[PDB]
Amino acid sequence: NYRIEHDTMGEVRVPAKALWRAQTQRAVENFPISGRGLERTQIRALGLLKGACAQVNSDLGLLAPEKADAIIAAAAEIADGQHDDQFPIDVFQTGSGTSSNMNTNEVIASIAAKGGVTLHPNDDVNMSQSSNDTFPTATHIAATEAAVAHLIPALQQLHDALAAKALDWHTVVKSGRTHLMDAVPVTLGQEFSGYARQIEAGIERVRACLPRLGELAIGGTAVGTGLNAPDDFGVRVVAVLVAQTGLSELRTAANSFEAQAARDGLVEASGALRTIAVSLTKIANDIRWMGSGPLTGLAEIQLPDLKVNPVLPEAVTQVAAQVIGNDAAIAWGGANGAFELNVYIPMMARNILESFKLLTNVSRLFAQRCIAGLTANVEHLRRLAESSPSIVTPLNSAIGYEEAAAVAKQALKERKTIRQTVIDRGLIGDRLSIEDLDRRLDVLAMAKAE
Amino acid sequence: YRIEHDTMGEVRVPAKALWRAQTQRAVENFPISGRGLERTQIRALGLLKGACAQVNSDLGLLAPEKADAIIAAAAEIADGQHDDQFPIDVFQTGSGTSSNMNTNEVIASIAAKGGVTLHPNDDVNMSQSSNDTFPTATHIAATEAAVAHLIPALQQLHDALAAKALDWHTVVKSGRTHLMDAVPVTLGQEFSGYARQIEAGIERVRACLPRLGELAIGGTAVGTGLNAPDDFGVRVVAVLVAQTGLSELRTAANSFEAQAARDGLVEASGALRTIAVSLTKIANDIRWMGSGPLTGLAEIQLPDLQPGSSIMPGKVNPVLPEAVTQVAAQVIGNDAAIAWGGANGAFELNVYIPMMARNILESFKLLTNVSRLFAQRCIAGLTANVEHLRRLAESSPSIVTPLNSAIGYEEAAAVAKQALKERKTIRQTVIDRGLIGDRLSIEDLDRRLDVLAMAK
Amino acid sequence: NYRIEHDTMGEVRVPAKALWRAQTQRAVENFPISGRGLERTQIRALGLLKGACAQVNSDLGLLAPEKADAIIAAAAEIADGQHDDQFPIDVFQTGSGTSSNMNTNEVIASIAAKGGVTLHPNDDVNMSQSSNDTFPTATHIAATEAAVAHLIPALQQLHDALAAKALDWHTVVKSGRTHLMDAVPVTLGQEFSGYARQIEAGIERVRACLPRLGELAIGGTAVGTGLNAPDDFGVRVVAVLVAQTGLSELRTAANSFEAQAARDGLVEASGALRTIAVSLTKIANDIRWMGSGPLTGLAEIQLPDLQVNPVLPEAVTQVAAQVIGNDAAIAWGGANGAFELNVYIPMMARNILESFKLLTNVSRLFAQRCIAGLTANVEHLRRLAESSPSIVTPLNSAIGYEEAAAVAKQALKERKTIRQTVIDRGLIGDRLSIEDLDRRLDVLAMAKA
Amino acid sequence: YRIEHVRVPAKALWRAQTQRAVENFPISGRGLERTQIRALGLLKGACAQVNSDLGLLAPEKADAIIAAAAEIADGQHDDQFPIDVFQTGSGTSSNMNTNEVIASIAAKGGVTLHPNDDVNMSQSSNDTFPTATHIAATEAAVAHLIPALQQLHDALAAKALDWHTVVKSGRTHLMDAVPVTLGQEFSGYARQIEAGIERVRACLPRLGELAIGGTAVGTGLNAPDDFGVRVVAVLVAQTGLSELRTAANSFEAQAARDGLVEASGALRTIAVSLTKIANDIRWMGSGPLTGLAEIQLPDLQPGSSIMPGKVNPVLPEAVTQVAAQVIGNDAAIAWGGANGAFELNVYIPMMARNILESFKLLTNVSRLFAQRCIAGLTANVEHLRRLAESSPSIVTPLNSAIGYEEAAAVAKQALKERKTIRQTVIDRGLIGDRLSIEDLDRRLDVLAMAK
Repeated sequence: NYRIEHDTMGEVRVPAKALWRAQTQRAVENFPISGRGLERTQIRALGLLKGACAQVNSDLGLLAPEKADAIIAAAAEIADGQHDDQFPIDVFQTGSGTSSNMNTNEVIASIAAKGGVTLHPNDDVNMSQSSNDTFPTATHIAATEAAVAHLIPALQQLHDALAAKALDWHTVVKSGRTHLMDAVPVTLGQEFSGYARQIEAGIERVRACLPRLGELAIGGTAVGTGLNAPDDFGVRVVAVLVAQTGLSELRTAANSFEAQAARDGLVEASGALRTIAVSLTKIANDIRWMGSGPLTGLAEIQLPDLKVNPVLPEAVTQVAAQVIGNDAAIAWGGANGAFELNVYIPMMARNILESFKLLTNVSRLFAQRCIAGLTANVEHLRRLAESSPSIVTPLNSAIGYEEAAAVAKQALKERKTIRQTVIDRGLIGDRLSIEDLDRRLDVLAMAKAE
Repeated sequence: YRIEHDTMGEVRVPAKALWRAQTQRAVENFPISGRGLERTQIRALGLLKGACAQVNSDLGLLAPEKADAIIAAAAEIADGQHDDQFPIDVFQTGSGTSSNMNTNEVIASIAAKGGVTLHPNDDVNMSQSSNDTFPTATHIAATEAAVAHLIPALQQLHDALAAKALDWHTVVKSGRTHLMDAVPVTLGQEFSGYARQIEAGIERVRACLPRLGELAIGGTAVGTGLNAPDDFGVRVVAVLVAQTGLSELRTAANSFEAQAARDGLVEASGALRTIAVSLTKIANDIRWMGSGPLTGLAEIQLPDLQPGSSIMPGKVNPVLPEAVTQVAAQVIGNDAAIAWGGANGAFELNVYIPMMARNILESFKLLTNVSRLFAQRCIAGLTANVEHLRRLAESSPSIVTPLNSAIGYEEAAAVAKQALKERKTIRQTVIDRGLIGDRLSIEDLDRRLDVLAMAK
Repeated sequence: NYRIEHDTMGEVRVPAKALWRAQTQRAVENFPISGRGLERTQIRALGLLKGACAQVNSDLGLLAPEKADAIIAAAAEIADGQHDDQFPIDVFQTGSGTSSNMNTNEVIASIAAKGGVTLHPNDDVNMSQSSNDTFPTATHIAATEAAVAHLIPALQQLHDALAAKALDWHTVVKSGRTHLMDAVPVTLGQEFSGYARQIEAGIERVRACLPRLGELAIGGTAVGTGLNAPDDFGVRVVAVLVAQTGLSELRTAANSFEAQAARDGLVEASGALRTIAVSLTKIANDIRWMGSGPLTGLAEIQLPDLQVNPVLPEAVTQVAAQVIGNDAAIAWGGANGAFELNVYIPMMARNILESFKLLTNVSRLFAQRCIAGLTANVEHLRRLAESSPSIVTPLNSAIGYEEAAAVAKQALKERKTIRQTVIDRGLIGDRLSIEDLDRRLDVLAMAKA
Repeated sequence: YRIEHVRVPAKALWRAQTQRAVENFPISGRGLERTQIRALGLLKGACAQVNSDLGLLAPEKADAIIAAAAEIADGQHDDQFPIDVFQTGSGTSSNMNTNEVIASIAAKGGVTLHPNDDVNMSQSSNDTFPTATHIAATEAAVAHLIPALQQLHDALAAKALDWHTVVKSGRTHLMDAVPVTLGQEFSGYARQIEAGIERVRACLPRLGELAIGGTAVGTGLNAPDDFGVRVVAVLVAQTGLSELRTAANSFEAQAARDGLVEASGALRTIAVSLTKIANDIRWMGSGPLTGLAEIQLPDLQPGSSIMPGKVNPVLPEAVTQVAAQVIGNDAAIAWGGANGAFELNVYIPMMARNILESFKLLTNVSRLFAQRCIAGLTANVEHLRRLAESSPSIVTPLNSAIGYEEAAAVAKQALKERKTIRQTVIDRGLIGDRLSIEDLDRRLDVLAMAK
């Protein structure tokens, strides 16, 4: 079953029950590429932004109250997720997001028609707007919400789990490893204090990009000049959005031309996500190597079972690879704007929103189902600390580097302890007493735990 | 929702679900992306399980009634009848063990409906490991995507560009180097260049097939083939080749390399990334040639596909070139993810397979679909502004050089300067300056300024 | 021809005139890979750091004044660039930079020997140090100096050149272009205000990474515990470095383990550089397209002649490609640390310092030799503004989008102006007077400058 | 010191146009590499030869160019190319640099040459610079990289053979797995390198395509119609590089650099394989006492300035750092490759720098890795076999004799008492009528399990 709809290019056959109209149906036929459309968070931001625009147009007396009420009601239904099946357009559509903007306009007009209100998708639902300012605004609203309300709390949860282990394992001495080779002692707590700082630095990196990620193009209309919008449209809409979302990070753009010609805020934010992926790869790799074996590996810690494969470190490192790939796609799209508009917005939006979701979800899972339940093999870790030939290092000031190197070489060759080799080489005397040797070779004291 | 009793405890599974306890545990363990295996991956897993059951039956290791049940169930999966029965996230255990168990459980639940009891591990996973099966299904899917879908889509795009190269063989225009006016070319010569880039793309995909088609099946847990028949891999591949017609599928040259690394996926992604680079150039040139109507280059007219703007009435945009360049960006990004996963294998197993499979199979799908749309909805309907193109070519200071031997460097530069000033052709400027005479006839001038001859 | 030197692995033949010793010579033979060694800025930071360590060891009474004076004098000579030919080790060496650290120790010992002072490269010149804290410290000193003293001033120069054009061309009306297609009017000044903001945002992005790029590992020694160093070594050395360089951005690391196990500060900083490269690509591309033709292109502006091919926009876009490549190498190395040490430091250092240098140098050249001298084709730009059928857009509130679309389509088909098509379609009346039509279709007023 | 033409250094063989490019592009401070300069010399000599053959260039002028160009190709004037890599995107500046240096060399021999009219006869920079880039890249692949990879392959294959029976436990997900041999693992690494050589050989049909003869836009205007085929014939005869050919399509050959992007993909895959091989080797060599200690790498230098006697896996570290650089260079190459416009891709100097560096780094590090690391590796045979014989993963073949429950009990006790599975079976008194000592040694034969 089908019905006839029309646009300025002509008549289009639209499925009888569909709430979208002619322009969405053209886009369905023009872009069957990935088979995936906008995400729930994108549809929510478009619905929120359409409702805020109707409210401001109503406040400025440009749109009749009956029409504004119809738009606001329909836009609220869309934002709440009651019509996600009415957004069938592929991500890989026209680069401005024109087709998804018209999808929102057409669906609102159809919802309002059911309520007995006639709205023109362009003249009423899109009053004072363009896709050029609306689609990147909805993208930056979704990205800012993902960063502030989801990713930062997830990272804070992971930071707190790592910090709890840094405290619990403060004196769990082990051998440090540099270049994968036996080094001087460290504590498992000190290593986890390093992982915790990497995550805290990640939170700082996300926060540092919010002044530009939260910049919205709304009000710039077609090219940034604000033509066909009231001069204070942007400031008024952003105030409505801040009041409704509670996201004080949302702001009008510093420059209305930069806000539409470029998507540099998304490139910057993806760089912060890419850095988080890089830190997470190091943390997850160290954790699966510490849990490796038991017989053929390091067997330093035991990971919670979900013979235990390190499944959450594998999920983490796979997510990090995806974030790195997504980051390359975002920068490629970001560089290729032309004149008044960057036309890679739907692709850049897919990738940045995906990177926020993956990092948010895998960070919470890693914290709760892997980090929280880790157990240390305390006796084995102490034995490893004591067996490194590099424990000879604190003797450098007493016997010199060259003699200390001869001690380590001989201890390994003769299968003797460093302490015994120092004694055997006749190094005990005025420069090093037996009591000093024993103080210097104490592995926990050698870790200099705070 | 029905309740299933496992070795650890109790677990609730949706009533209409054909998966069982192990899949439901993986659903609860990995809520990361909310996206599971794609249709092509599910099909390849179904194909592989059917071929394994066939070989276990042939070798007398599996009872014929059990083998027939697996084959019938696996054919339903390969036919795309159960794409809603694979709920596990892409971001799972790196070997793809969870998706391998999902396939075994779904097959057992399908066979149970037919009144045959199957053990997911002992029967459906007989002679197999996930470490050899999941990368095998990935390489089957990738080989099928290359041979049966991408190469024909690129061939369609090549033929559309080559048709324009022929139709516009004599459509002379000015060349552009560094974006500046250059000596004449034809639009057909430019489109012959684009057709060659796509032909080279097909050659690049064909070049990776000897290694993309290598399958790990039979190598079991670490590549040694322990707990599998010694000829399990050769027999399974022979069945797969006979059923699918994919002659590129083969047992791996080295069973350890085939599980420790996924270098064939990295190589194939390189070919897709080069195609994305070529398509970026072709699409960018096309949208620039179609720019306007009055403030751009206006060399060609693209077919109108939809209204261009919600605010600027009557505007129409190059939407298919934009979809092509956005797909290319995605392929470049997917390619970086694939290489990252490929480098980070350890010892006997590379544990980035589900992420690498997602990315390479998506790149194949996006390129296939956008190349066909680009050919059909854009290239096929392009029209050239022939008179405009020839007039610019005939007005170019770049074509004064053949006058030098008749009127001199200084007068040819004066002709070039006046033509630009009066917006006239070089030919009319020569006539206006009264240069036609004994030294230069009108016939000699038209030979010297023959722009189509200059394009060769 | 050669002399014998030794280390804990044995005797090594070293060129007779070379100031380096056994361990540098082993590294010369182990790593002939790229044929390129440390840059002048890296050798300067290593020399500065070695001198600061000797000063603090002397202040704490751990190193005799004669030996400390000899190290400080030799380290100053190295920092000033008097011995760069004595640093022959490849960039692609052991991942901690052990070989370049021993190169600095050995060269200082040889310089001091000429002055009659015997120094042991490990026991004296490397007292309280490790390559694990020294090489990333020297890298982060060089990177912070590159950002603060070179890149930010270069970007400010480019910002000021772009801003000057935004002001000079404030009312130079032209047609906006979206999707490469005719759009509504803009001014050339407005577009350049956009480019200027991209560069200002780039400066903000660099400044935002300085709290972590300026973090130094110095004092953490082998693994971050500070073993074999005084407990306040790092704080004391950083104070000396801040006093000598004037770089208040240099600080002790928040966590000594993170500072050696990872190089996330360099990954973060490279992300800022990559974003600058992305902005520069857009600016340079718009500028070469505006100068394209003349006959076959847009012919909006004239670029200054230097070799007119847009040679500086080509240099800019090539540098941006290199920064994007370098950024991928840096992130790859950054992710692959293990346990107490990330062993990709010499590769990450090469790439980040190169990205800072290329962006600094190409930004100054682009500002001075391209942007400053641009000239606008004012009459042609006005004609372009007036010819876009999208100038029908301000009539949407009077005649509606659908009728405005019919106007644009008819004006293009009949080769008529939008004004004439509105008149011809009989749209003048109560909803639109001729005086309103003329106010709405004025292209400069339409740009809302 | 300085000479005027603009001031040019006295000992410089370049002239005014090169000096202007020096002043115009102070960006990186690095110019053309030796291989690029050589390819430009080869190309200019071959062009002069063909112009002479076709009677377009006087023999005295042609002989002067050929002699000068051979000096450049022989690497006698690598200090005469001062122009930055980051120059005009066509490489016009470096093309003029070559023409001016040739004219200054010929002037010393008493022959006057016009850099443009004689040395650049029948040419454009738009066809010559990418031609010299593809010659250099083809030579780097065929004459240097493939032989270096073959050396590395042969070193890994020698270890695959020497350690054919060195049984050890496999590792999957970093966890204990069924037995393998160190020779089987090294056979996998050798295959990765052999597949790397196949990948490089697969890109040669397109890497070797040359634009020469296409002139400014690919039409061949102002060149003889057979200029390209004649120049390539001379280049192939002189160099022996049979992979060099005229391009399939003259427009694609100048509008795009897709052959460089394809070749960089092959180098990036080699970097990915080398990362896996080098990481496994440094992990197998980890220790001496807190790591895996499966193998011993040859000592190449003292490991630490502070930890005495420590020795590190420096060659694997150089290999993984080169791989990171190749990945980065590959992203820069693809970026440049996509951004051509109409008749010319203007990212050639940047793409050439990156691809030629990737070839050089991979060549040099593969030879060092083979010679200074792989060749001298030693296996800890007894340690490897003891761990394999103590693995719970080898109890599965006991199931048919003693049952799943008793085999798991054997596995649990072996781990508890740090004994082999064999000794644990004997200690639990499982040897009898059901299971003889001969049957037990057949069931627990770890080398047979590795097949």
